[PDB]
Amino acid sequence: MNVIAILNHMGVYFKEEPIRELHRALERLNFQIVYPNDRDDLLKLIENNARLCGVIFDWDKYNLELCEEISKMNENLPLYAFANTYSTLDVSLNDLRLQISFFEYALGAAEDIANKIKQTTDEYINTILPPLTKALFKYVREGKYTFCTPGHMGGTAFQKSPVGSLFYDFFGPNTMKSDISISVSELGSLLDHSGPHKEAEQYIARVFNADRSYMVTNGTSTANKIVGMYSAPAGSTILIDRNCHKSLTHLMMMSDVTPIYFRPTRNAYGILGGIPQSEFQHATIAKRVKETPNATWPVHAVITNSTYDGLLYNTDFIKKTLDVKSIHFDSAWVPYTNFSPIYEGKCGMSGGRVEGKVIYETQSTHKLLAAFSQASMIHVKGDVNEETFNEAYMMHTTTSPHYGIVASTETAAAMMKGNAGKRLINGSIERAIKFRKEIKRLRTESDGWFFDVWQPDHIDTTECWPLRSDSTWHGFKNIDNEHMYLDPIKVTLLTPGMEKDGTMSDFGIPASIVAKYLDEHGIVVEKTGPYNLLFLFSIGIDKTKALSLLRALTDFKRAFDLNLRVKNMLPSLYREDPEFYENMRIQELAQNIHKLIVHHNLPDLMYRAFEVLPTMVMTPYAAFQKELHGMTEEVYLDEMVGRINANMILPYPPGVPLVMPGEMITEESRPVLEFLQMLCEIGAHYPGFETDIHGAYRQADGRYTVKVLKE
Amino acid sequence: MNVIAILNHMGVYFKEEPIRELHRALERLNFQIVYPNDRDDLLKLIENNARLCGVIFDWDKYNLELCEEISKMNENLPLYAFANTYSTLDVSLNDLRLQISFFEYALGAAEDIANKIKQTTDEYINTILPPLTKALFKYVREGKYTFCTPGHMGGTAFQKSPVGSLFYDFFGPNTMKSDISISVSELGSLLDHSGPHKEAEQYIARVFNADRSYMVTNGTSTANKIVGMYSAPAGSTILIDRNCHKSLTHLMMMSDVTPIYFRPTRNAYGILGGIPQSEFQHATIAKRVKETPNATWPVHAVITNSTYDGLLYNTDFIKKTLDVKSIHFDSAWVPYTNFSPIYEGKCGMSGGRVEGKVIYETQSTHKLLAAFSQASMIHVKGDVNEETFNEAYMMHTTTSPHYGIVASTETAAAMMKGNAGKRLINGSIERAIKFRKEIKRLRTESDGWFFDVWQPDHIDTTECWPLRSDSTWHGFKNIDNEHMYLDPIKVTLLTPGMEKDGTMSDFGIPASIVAKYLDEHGIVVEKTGPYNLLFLFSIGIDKTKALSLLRALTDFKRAFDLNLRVKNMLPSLYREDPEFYENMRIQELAQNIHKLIVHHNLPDLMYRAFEVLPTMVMTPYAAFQKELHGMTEEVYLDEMVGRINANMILPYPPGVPLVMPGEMITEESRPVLEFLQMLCEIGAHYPGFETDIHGAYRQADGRYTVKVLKE
Amino acid sequence: MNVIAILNHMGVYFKEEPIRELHRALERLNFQIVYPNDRDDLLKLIENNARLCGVIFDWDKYNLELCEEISKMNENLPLYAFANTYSTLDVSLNDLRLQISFFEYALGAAEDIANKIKQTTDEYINTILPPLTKALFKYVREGKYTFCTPGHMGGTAFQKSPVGSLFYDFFGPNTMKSDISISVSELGSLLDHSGPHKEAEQYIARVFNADRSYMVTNGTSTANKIVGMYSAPAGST
Repeated sequence: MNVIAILNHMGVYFKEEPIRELHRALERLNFQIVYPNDRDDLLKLIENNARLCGVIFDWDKYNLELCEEISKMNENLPLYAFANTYSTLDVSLNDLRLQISFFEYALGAAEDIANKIKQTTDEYINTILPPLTKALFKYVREGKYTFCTPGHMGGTAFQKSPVGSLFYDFFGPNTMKSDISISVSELGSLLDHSGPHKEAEQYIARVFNADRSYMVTNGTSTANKIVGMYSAPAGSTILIDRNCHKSLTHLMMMSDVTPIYFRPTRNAYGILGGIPQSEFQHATIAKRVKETPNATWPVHAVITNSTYDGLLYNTDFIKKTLDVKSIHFDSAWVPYTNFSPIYEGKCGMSGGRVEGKVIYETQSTHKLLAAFSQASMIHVKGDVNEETFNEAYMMHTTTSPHYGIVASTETAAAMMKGNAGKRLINGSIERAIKFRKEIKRLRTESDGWFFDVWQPDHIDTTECWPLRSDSTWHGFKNIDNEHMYLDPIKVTLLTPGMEKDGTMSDFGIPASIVAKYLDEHGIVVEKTGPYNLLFLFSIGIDKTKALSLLRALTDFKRAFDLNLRVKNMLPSLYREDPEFYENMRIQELAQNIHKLIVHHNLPDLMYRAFEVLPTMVMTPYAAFQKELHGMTEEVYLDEMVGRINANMILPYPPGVPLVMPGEMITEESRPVLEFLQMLCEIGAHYPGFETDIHGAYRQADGRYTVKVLKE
Repeated sequence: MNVIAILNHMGVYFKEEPIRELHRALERLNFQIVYPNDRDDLLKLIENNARLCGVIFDWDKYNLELCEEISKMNENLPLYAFANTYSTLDVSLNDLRLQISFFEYALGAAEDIANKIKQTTDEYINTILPPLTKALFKYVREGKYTFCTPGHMGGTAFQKSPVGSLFYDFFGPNTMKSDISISVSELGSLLDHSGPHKEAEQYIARVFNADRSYMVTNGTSTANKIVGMYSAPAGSTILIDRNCHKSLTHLMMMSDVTPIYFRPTRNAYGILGGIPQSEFQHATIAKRVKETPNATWPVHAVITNSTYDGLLYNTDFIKKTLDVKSIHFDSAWVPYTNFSPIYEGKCGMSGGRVEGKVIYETQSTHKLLAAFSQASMIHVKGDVNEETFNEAYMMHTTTSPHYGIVASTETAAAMMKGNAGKRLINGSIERAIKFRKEIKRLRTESDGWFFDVWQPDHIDTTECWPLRSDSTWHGFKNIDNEHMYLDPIKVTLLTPGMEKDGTMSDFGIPASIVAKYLDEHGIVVEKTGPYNLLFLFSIGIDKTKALSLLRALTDFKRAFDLNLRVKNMLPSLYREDPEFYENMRIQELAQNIHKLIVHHNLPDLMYRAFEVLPTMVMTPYAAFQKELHGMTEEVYLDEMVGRINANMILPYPPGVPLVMPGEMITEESRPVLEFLQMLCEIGAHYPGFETDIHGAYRQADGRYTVKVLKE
Repeated sequence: MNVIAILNHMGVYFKEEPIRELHRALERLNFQIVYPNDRDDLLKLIENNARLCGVIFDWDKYNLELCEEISKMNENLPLYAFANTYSTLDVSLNDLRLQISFFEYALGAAEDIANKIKQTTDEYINTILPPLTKALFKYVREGKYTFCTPGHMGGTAFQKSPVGSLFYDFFGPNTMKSDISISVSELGSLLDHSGPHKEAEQYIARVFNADRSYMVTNGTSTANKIVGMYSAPAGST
């Protein structure tokens, strides 16, 4: 961060020569001096370059033109105004947050002004840095502790080895030297919540609208288990979303609780909707407590907000309606919801404290914000026992946390702080809406088929678009109004092949082929279902990546319509089986896979498998205890009716869990078995399109086995 | 790694001019050329510099002088021999592992030889790099995936923010770009054990003498919980060392198991010995199963090897003796024991497979090897259910692991691979023994008091020195022979103040004062007990740090004997309380703290508190369930007799747990209470020397509270 | 104070090329490197040059020859010893008060060792400076107070006049910027005996074998009258 912008050409030597001397003096202090041509050039320099740390300008020529715009962009950016005899302060500048230094046009003053600009740049850096990251950077620059832990000791032990020296030269001195422990006492402790760490946590809470914040260094997987072992004692009952992550069923397998499942809705595409409002009502939960054995009233409720395809709930309704004293939102896919007013009422920390309830949010800061991997946050809005929650926190946090991960968590909090965070999140939202409108325009203007967006028919406003019952774009039957909202940055593209009423088309391109093409062109699709692709427009997706995605989609359309060979169009799919894809062309492959999907009637079977539940014979805890005792055996997948499942079965598509551990398939849930058998049959035909069921094992003869409990 | 050594001055132009041309051509390829004067200069260049990647020499002048020595140092180092007409290969070179290229003395051949040296250097780098780290480096240099997770996407989202740009500029491009996920499919998956990751695990096993190896990214805490949740089902019984890390008592709090405790021994210094051999016998364990309620035969045994002060067990005796089908060694402090023959029979992976038993080792690779923090290893020698162990592995591993931590774990395995690892560990051992002998020599040659080493009277051999009953240096009463061994690199220095029979001296310096002085001089002491300091001589401690430690100890001796003021000698202790330490001198402070220790009779109380156990009223699992139900209250520390403890109480000194959750102090274990009260009384006098009992809370009036379960 | 003395010629490249790289790095950090020929040359360099702030030498070749003599000359002088594998500390070094840092003979370590030498030179300067002079120098380098007596305000009013600019260019910037008052609160007050001033007086007492010491800025002429008016009331003899 050493770029100073100098904005003028005066025409008088007594102003211009001091600026040249200042330019030379700032270059001796290792500053890069840039020279914008006018006001708009400077505004684009600031908007495009985050390492600009100062603007030098003539005050009387530019104050009324510059100060309001610069305050709207960067309110901590140091301004170096060069003043005149009759310079004054306008009343328009009183409400502006501005960092202004005043200087004079004098010969020989360049070294003093350069030192003042260097000092002010250091002040700016220390202003925008959060406390723990500031302390860590200071220690790496300054501290000289020895005889510590880690045993590499700033990376010196790496340098005594050749391969260790390659490792050191790859990562650099600052990465090794930031690998420290609590031997460095001026950074405090993560487990003690002391020193800058304590400041860090308070800082994060003030950024994220939370009463309390905890930094987790093993991901939202670990954060969910911390919250769930605090909030669910043994023998209790939890209301849990069936659209749950692997970590929540790991929590149920680890802790002796009785699960009662929220039932999500879905459409013909396999996109999961939300939990119906009737499921949050007291009578439904009381009846479900009565019908399952060994259940008391639920003490803890876990809801995934948003859904994986980007559907936000009305969390105000859940807070006023759901009569559970502990409500936990798995908010790993929406860690940005504090930083836009379009998300108000739709996140878990929105609003204020709910009386008689504690609200938890767990967020993957590394997922859709800028943090190192395994960085996560627990946000608490409500009253917890601080010592019991600290004990639950320490039973899952290591005693030697990675300080880079902690520093990245808090640096993401500092990136989202205030107007800069609002600008970043709004830029993401506007890029996502621009991409959605570009897809619709290219759908109108192209000839033949094109991709669609899963969105309302009019997206002409910047908001979370509500899912209304009178519209049929979402495909959900009898949805509640003022219930679900579409997140603008979770763009779901739809490939041809299904009609709006859930009926298959004659022409169709399965989305796996489009995903394969995009992976040939270096584009990773987050989620692929049979006719849809998910694209997350986070703060890492700039305009060039959106343009690249749009260009690759048009390239897929032209290459499909030209009917290229699979060998030249999908070379890695060709390398999957060269003697299979030697003479096949892309339209033949698309027609064949689409008619396999239509023949086996995949969307109806996928609907009916997930609209019924297997019977919970025992809890996941008891099933995992039986598995720990070795009482498991593999049976063939056709033979799993009436058998208690030991592992969780999660098919692809739709990617959400289908059978819990301890659950059994009966005649009332035979569509579960039929959908599994259909996936195993439909994946056998074409190489590169194999069956993907986590929890089922392909055998040598092509049959599939599940693992059940011995009887 | 671009340093080529050129070793000669010939005296003939037809040899010397091609070498000058080669020097110029290698400098155009960004190689640093060094010029050793003779053979020993080159040997010291290789021993001191790990980035040397090639030696250019005349073959006939230097083969018999160089090849054996270079093969004993670096078996992969590329040798560039320039050959003559009658050059030949001696029979001495047949058994040597050498990487030799042969070249000719010709004009104008410099570019071709420089390209061959560049190619051979790249081959050397790819030879010594392990597979996953190689794949990660290749992806960072080459890959161009977009629309991925993490959301910073190689650090681009960092660069859009000013504070994020400061973060990016601190860590660098390679650290951000190594933060990837399973979207990058050519590195495989950690949870699937696929791709290079699988190769990684196999690689690690071959380095660490294990049948199976698992990389853990949340530390040995998480590794212990993985192993203990696999090996201890609910309602089972575990034999567990009372000298346990708090991750193991977190495991007992999280799992419904019944603990039976191994009882360690200790001496007057508070150093813990090992578990006696009689404790591993079948009759003792059968009687202990009978005397505690709800216990079957133990299914799992956890033993901390080595102890925290560095005492290794005879693990062969434990493997042949302890009749438990699952034995787990908490080996976080000895991850280097495969790489020296002095550790054979003393680590958990030593020897071969034990029939009917599975041996686990959990190692903190970041602690005493060169890895990033939270890197840990599970080593399995025996038969496990791979699917059940994989399930228990995924219940504690995040779905988005940090790839830098995984790469550092395997890079530490590659650093320890073969003769390079043997040389690093032997260098550590020899530096530690050199330091021990230096302390003894300076003790002999100084006038007045000096520091001692806790070691045998003769350390004249490089081995793990056995603790024998006829010697009295260790202070353990009635120790078993061929049972315990002193680790040479865990140096325990002893300050004056206690006699060898456990009786206090008249003159005494408490080790807290010496630790404070060393922390003033930038030296961190790993463990401090009342008259002893622990220093770990790992691979990160080189000769300059050992010299600095020795010089700081002699400086403490002279500054103590000169009787300097606390204000000038311990400035941070002065800043703890300036009006208290204004006129106090260091000998007065040492005399006062030593006579407080002698008055309260701290070593005898600390012995008697830990030679008795509180009665286990309930398991730690049940105590934590009671705490999760809110059934806890704070009572004063004098009132905790007959009350069931909710938290673990861990005092300092000795730093090992004193009271478990669920345990109760009775009249038979009143010395536990007396030692706690003595610590709370003795810490009230001098600022900077306060009471440190984790699990007890200092109140406003100076009294201490514990948290017990309500009755 | 930026003169580092390097004392050797070893004849082995692995010890000598790191020293050349260190010499280049220290010259990048604005240090003047001098090269004494032997031990006596180094002793005369130390005795004749007060701006020498560090000695770089090989430990095994020179510890017994250098440490006692350098301790008898300058007890705070930073010594930069480069250790070998079998380097050790002699018992004759125990009573010596020495500032020794230990370094290794490695290629590419020059920038880090140069940064350590720069930090150690800063520590040495902070050690030998007294507290109020340290605070005054820190304020002149760092402080940015405004609207404060004296009216020239660090020499600001001087540069607005031609003869004032002659005065400023004669005495220099640090002479003006040190002309401050009690509006700078982190320097303390002379009349209140507060802050570094109090430390200063205590410091002077320790140096001058006095129970109490006072600083007079108007000479012994004024000091005599302070003492006499305290000690002689009216009508006394």
